[PDB]
Amino acid sequence: AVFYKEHKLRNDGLVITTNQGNIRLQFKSEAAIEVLYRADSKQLPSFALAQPESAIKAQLTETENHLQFSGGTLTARIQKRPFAISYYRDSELLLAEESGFQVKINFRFYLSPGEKILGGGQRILGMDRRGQRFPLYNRAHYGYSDHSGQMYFGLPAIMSSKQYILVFDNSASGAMDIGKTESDILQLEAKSGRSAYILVAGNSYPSLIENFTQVTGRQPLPPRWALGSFASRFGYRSEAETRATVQKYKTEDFPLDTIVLDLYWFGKDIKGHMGNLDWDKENFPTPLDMMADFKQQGVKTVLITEPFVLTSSKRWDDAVKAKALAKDPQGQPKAFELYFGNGGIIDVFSKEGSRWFSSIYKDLSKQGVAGWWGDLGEPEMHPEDTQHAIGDADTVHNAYGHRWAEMLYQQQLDQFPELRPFIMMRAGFVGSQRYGMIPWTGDVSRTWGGLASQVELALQMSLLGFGYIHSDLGGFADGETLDKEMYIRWLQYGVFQPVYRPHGQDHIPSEPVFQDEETKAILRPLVKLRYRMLPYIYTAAYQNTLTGMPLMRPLFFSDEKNPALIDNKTSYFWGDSLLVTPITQAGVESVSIPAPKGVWFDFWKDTRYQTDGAPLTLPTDLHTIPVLVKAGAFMPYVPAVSTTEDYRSDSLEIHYYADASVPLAQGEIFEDDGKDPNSIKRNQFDLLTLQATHTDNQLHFQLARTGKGYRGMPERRATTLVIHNASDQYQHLDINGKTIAIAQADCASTPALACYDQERRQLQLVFTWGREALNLRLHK
Ligand SMILES: O=S1(=O)N[C@@H]2[C@H](O)[C@@H](O)[C@H](O)[C@@H](CO)[C@@H]2O1
Ligand SMILES: O=C([O-])C(=O)[O-]
Repeated sequence: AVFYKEHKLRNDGLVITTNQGNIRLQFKSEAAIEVLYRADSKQLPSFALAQPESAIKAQLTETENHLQFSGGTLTARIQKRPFAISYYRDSELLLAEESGFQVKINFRFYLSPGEKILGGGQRILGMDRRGQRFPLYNRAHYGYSDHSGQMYFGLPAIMSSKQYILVFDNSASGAMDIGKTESDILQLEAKSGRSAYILVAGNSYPSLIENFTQVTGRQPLPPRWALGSFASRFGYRSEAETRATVQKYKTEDFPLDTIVLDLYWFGKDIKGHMGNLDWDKENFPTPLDMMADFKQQGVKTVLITEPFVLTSSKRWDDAVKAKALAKDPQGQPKAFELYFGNGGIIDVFSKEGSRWFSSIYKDLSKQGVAGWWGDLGEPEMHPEDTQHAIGDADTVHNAYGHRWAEMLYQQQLDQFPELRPFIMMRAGFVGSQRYGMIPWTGDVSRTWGGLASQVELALQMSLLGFGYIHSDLGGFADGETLDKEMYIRWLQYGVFQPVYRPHGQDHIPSEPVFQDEETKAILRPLVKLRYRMLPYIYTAAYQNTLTGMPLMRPLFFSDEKNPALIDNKTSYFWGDSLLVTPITQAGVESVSIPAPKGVWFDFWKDTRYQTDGAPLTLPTDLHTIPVLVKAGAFMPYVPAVSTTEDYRSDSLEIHYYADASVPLAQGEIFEDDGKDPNSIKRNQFDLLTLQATHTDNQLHFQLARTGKGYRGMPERRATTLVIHNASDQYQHLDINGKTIAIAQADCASTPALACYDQERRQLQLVFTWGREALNLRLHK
């Protein structure tokens, strides 16, 4: 039984008093509101908000039974008696409190009938998590396959078919009930922590995600090398083995940007060395020479690190002396049993912990380490009586990884202000993307079910802020012999998801260079394709940094008024133009692709398909996976390089997918030096735009470049433009008003500037794209 008593306005923030206490309402933007219950009392700070202490001017109007607090898009309607807040985008009801807040911490809201609810971060439950209840407690799920209620990286957040996102801004051991217990109730619980939620509205899924990333954090553009080929396993045992792997990528002609060193870099055994955080010199005798030798070949070194310092490690005594470890209530260092041994957890919430850990990262980065892998940040084992500077284990648990990322991100920016940190981690919180967190889906089984779950996991994490969510390609856990077909399908899918990092337990090779001739002959041209496609992928990365638009988009983005599409987890968009359907079972001979209505081309074969709603049936082969290109797409390629350190766009090849059904189409290619963290803010980039205008008698391309450029930017790019499904009735090309004849023979066999291949329905234009505007006009 709860009721309104009065309200003030203080710094654009509404402070409401009920019978039970104070509620602080602050607009973080015009479409996002923070609702802090128990506002009177000392709580943990926000973790989800990029700017916790922000509140923009809202308007307040007062009636007899209700207040109205509006930002411009988002309206909080406060019913006085009984006390209940609901949320409106204009006059459309998004979300209404039931009993709202109670006591342990509890929040209760109504679900509308037919409302579909994405969220919870990593679960394998189905895209619509409505009818599910699960804990908010980051925890390992070793060897998962086709089902999980609880994994490495949960998020206390949901996305509704009503186009809101709700964040439970609380770090503690908790739970989410998505109308499981009570078919029309959503309930958020925690054992402790902050009594706060955040509602975000949008007019569309893309503007919802832009609004969400606006207030929770935009991922800084990663270094372009994060889009490259990683050599990884658990684990290279020696410097000799690591050098032999880099050498194997060279001799097998696979692209390689980065080699990842697992826990053998700091000890000879899995158990008992964790916390050493320094080279095992018996097995890595000349690590500085090793990293420098790799850097000469354009190869970066990434080292694993973990929160745990074992009592058996060389750094136990020094960590205890520095007060770097979390304490028991008696005030000693807390020691407990991990799989790896007996040890403590570095307290990243403490000054002493942060400074001690930071110092070690700084020392190893100076030796040549380019990037960082932070594993076990759930934290994997976190006994409930462990004490951090700001709270107990159960209170801070789901933010440990978040703060570890912040600490490491701030540290890397202070050491290398002109470089973009690479931080790969297993667990974080809402907003962790603002610290450049790159998550992976942990210890997936080497099974088809493990592969078949990855699109679901990726989309659930992408939708709520994590564009660079990826899997251990080929699978991680157990198996005794390679499942070749599964491995091949997994590394094909890998080309079309965020981070190309095969990784697995080393009794079976994870790296493609160690596979049989057939496997290499399939994957080598696809790993080259990934590099040739860097202008496509890096542009999707740029859009992610700008608007939070994830690199992987769900099928349901294609039709926002068809909620039945929300359940789809077998087909997704890789950037704007590619609809990818991974093969996630053995011997699949054909697939049914629920392609949105319109025109689509086979990415591999150029075949044109039209549909008015009916799915498309494509045959499958071992050498590819089904990929359709949207009519009106501009697909940009550069020549393949071994390493992004050698990346050049001196030579562009752009494939435009023409169809009269798309009278207007736009593309963009974002180019910068691939390394400057300030390139976007300081406009030190080359943004290429392409516009196609397709009428009955003409096809007109407008090309332009904006931005201030960057050092090494080519003034003039040799451009081959390949027009797919081109009309056979084009006679004449104008380039900037100068008329050129279109050749109709020997296109592949002359230095033709415009040539039509009648057999392939491809019109090839070869020209110079310099700094000035270029118009290409084809006419019948
Ligand atoms: O519990 S594990 O076996 N799984 C953890 C990570 O998830 C793996 O990626 C990594 O290779 C392992 C070795 O450092 C870690 O130990
Ligand atoms: O697309 C066209 O305009 C054609 O086919 O001639």
